Amino acid sequence: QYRVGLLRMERAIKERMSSVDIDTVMPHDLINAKPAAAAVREFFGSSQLSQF
DNA sequence: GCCCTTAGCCCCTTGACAGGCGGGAAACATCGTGTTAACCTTCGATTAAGAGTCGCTGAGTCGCGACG
Repeated sequence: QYRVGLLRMERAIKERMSSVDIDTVMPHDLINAKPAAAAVREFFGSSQLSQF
């Protein structure tokens, strides 16, 4: 599930890096963190394996 | 024992507030528009390790006969 979240984050970073230039760019400014923690939250929030 | 006189209770008249829903007038936070023009002109899941049956389609096999 973290690999799925990382694939989503990679898609987001690929969609966002085309707009923001890489030369003189603020570090880690295009990498998102919502789908990273959202995947583990769903895994521990309402997953069938983490049900109880 | 009954009638007259006076006191207490009930009722009426006025009223000086108090503020209180509510529209208006105003000061201030919404909600639908625009507008800008420097680069990519196919994104992506999701069953599919049981099970009884409804509704449609399209291939290979035969009859009936005509023309040599």
